Amino acid sequence: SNVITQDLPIPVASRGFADIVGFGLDGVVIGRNAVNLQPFLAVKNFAQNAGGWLTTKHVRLIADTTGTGKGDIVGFGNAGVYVSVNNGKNTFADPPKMVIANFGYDAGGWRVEKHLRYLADIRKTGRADIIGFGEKGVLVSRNNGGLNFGPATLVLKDFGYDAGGWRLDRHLRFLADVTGNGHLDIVGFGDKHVFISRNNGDGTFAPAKSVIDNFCIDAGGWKIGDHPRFVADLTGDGTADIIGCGKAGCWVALNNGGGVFGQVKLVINDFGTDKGWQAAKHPRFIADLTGNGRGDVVGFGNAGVYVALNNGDGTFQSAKLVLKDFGVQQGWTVSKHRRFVVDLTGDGCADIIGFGEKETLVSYNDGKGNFGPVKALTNDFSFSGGKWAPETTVCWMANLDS
Ligand SMILES: CC(=O)N[C@@H]1[C@@H](O)[C@H](O[C@@H]2O[C@H](CO)[C@H](O)[C@H](O[C@@H]3O[C@H](CO)[C@@H](O)[C@H](O)[C@H]3NC(C)=O)[C@H]2O)[C@@H](CO)O[C@H]1O
Ligand SMILES: CC(=O)N[C@@H]1[C@@H](O)[C@H](O[C@@H]2O[C@H](CO)[C@H](O)[C@H](O[C@@H]3O[C@H](CO)[C@@H](O)[C@H](O)[C@H]3NC(C)=O)[C@H]2O)[C@@H](CO)O[C@H]1O
Ligand SMILES: CC(=O)N[C@@H]1[C@@H](O)[C@H](O[C@@H]2O[C@H](CO)[C@H](O)[C@H](O[C@@H]3O[C@H](CO)[C@@H](O)[C@H](O)[C@H]3NC(C)=O)[C@H]2O)[C@@H](CO)O[C@H]1O
Ligand SMILES: CC(=O)N[C@@H]1[C@@H](O)[C@H](O[C@@H]2O[C@H](CO)[C@H](O)[C@H](O[C@@H]3O[C@H](CO)[C@@H](O)[C@H](O)[C@H]3NC(C)=O)[C@H]2O)[C@@H](CO)O[C@H]1O
Ligand SMILES: CC(=O)N[C@@H]1[C@@H](O)[C@H](O[C@@H]2O[C@H](CO)[C@H](O)[C@H](O[C@@H]3O[C@H](CO)[C@@H](O)[C@H](O)[C@H]3NC(C)=O)[C@H]2O)[C@@H](CO)O[C@H]1O
Ligand SMILES: CC(=O)N[C@H]1[C@H](O[C@@H]2[C@@H](O)[C@H](O)O[C@H](CO)[C@@H]2O)O[C@H](CO)[C@@H](O)[C@@H]1O
Repeated sequence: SNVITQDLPIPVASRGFADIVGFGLDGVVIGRNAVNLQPFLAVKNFAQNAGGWLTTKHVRLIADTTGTGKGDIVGFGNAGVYVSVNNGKNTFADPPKMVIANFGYDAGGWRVEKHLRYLADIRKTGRADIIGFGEKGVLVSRNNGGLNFGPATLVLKDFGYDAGGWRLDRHLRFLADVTGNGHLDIVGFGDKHVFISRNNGDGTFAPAKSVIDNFCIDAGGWKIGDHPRFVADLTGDGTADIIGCGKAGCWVALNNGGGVFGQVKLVINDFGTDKGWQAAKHPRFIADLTGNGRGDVVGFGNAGVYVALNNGDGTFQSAKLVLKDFGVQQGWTVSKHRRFVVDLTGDGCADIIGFGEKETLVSYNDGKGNFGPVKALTNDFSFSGGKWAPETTVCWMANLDS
C-alpha cells in the first residue's frame, strides 16, 4: 500500500533502489543510488540561496508530473508551482517551469503553518495530480499531461483549516487506499474520530465518514508528535491499516475493506512514551523489512535501532534491538540529522540510511530484518556546520526511476 503522510509526503517503493534528493543551499543535489555515489548539483534553484526558497514558506517534493516514470523536482513556491522535469540521462531541467499560479505562498495564500500540499496520482493515470488541504477544504489540480494543470478546484468542503477546523497541532491528514480499489482516499485523524473520504474516481472526494473512535486528541488522548500515527498495509492485501505509537505501545486497527475498521488492539508493548520514546529524540517508521508486503515497526531509540516484525496478519513479535547505531547514544538528534528506512538494494527489504553529522551512513538489510555493519556512503548531505541544516535544507529519499 503506497501511502502519503505529513512526515513522508513522498511514497518510496517497498522494492527498489531509493535515491537521495537534497534541496541544499545552492540548489538541488542528486545522490543517485549507484555503485559509486557521486552527488551533483542538478538544478540551481529550489534553494535557500538560489531562488529564495524557505522551509517556512515553501514545500519541496519529488513526483512524476509527466507520466514517463521519472521523478521530477516539484516546488510550491511564491507565485505558484515550479517543476524541473527529469530529462533522463541523469539531468534535470534548469530553469524550472511554473505549471500553475496557485498553491503558493503568494498565489493562493498558502501557509506551511495552516495547510498541507501533496502530489498524488489519485486518478491512477500514471502522473501526479496536485492535492492541497487548504482553507475551505480539499483543492485539486488535475494533471492533464504536458505539464498542463487544470485550475485549483475545491472538491470537498472538509479537512480544511476553516472547513471542519483542522489544525496541524491537533490533527493528521494522510492519503491512502482504505477501500481496496487501488485509489488513494483521504484519511483524517480529527478531534473525536478518524474519518475517511472516498476517492470518487473523478478527481473528487466523498463527504467525510467517521470510521474510528480512537487515535485522536479527544479520543484516546493521542497528541501530535508525542504519539505518532501511521497508515500502512499490515496484512498484504493492498489496503491501509492504521497503527499508532501510543503510551503503553503500538495500537492497530485493521482495515476490513471499504474503509471499515476492526477494533483497536495493542500489538506491541513498546515504542511508546511509557518506555521512554519521545518525539524530540526517537523517530519511528513503518517499513517492510522482509519483502512480504507487510509493514514492520522500526524505531530509532536511545541505544540504537529497535524492530518489531509483523507476523504477516497485523500481529507483531516483541521489539528487539537490531542495531547499535542511529540512536541518541550515537549522537543522533532529530533537530540536525535525518533518518530513513527504505529499500536501497532492490530486494524489497527496507534498509537504513542516516544523514548524520559529518557523513551519510548506511546499514543494509540481510533480507530478514537483521542489519549489517554501518558503512559511510558519502560526506555529502551531512549537517556539516549547517551546510545541510534542516532549517534551511530539505533531504528526501525518492525513486527517481518509477
Ligand atoms: C509586489 C511584490 O513585490 N511582492 C513581493 C513578491 O514579488 C516576492 O516574490 C518573488 O516574486 C518574484 C516576482 O516578482 C518571483 O515570483 C519570486 O519567485 C522566484 O522566481 C524565480 C524566477 O521565476 C524562480 O526561479 C524562483 O524559484 C522563485 N522562488 C520562489 C520561492 O518562488 C518570488 O519569490 C515576495 C518574496 O520576496 O515578496 C513580495 O512582497
Ligand atoms: C489571518 C486571517 O485572519 N486571515 C484569514 C484568511 O486567510 C482566510 O482566507 C481565504 O478565504 C478566501 C475567501 O475569502 C479563500 O477561500 C482563500 O482560499 C483560496 O481560494 C482560492 C479560490 O477562491 C484558491 O484558488 C486558493 O488555492 C485557496 N487558498 C487556500 C490556502 O485555500 C482563503 O485563503 C479567511 C477565511 O476566508 O479567514 C481570515 O481570517
Ligand atoms: C469538550 C471537549 O473536551 N472536547 C472538544 C471536542 O468535542 C471538539 O471537537 C469537535 O467535536 C465535534 C462533536 O460533534 C465534532 O466531532 C468535530 O469534528 C468535526 O466533525 C465534522 C462532522 O460532524 C467533520 O466534518 C469535521 O471534519 C470534524 N473536524 C475535526 C477536526 O475533527 C470536533 O472538532 C474540539 C474542537 O472543537 O474541542 C474539544 O475540546
Ligand atoms: C504512571 C501511571 O500508571 N499512570 C497511569 C497512566 O498510565 C494511565 O494512562 C493510560 O494507561 C492505559 C493502560 O493502563 C492505556 O495505556 C491508555 O492508553 C489508551 O488506552 C486506550 C485503551 O485503554 C486506547 O483506546 C487509547 O488509544 C490509548 N491511548 C494512547 C495514546 O495510547 C493510557 O492513557 C492513566 C489513565 O488510565 O492512569 C494513570 O494512573
Ligand atoms: C567542532 C566539534 O568538535 N564539533 C563536535 C561534533 O563533531 C560532534 O559530533 C560528532 O561528530 C563526529 C565527527 O567525527 C562524528 O561525525 C559523530 O558522528 C557519529 O560517528 C560515528 C562513527 O562513524 C557513527 O557511528 C555515528 O552514527 C555518527 N553519528 C552521527 C549523528 O552522524 C558526531 O556525533 C558533537 C557531538 O559530540 O559535538 C560537537 O562539539
Ligand atoms: C526510547 C528507547 O530506546 N527506549 C528503550 C529502552 O531505553 C533506553 C535505555 O536503554 C537506557 O538505559 O536509558 C535510556 C534513557 O537514558 C532509554 O530509556 O530500552 C528498553 C529495553 O531495555 C526498550 O524496551 C525501550 O524501547
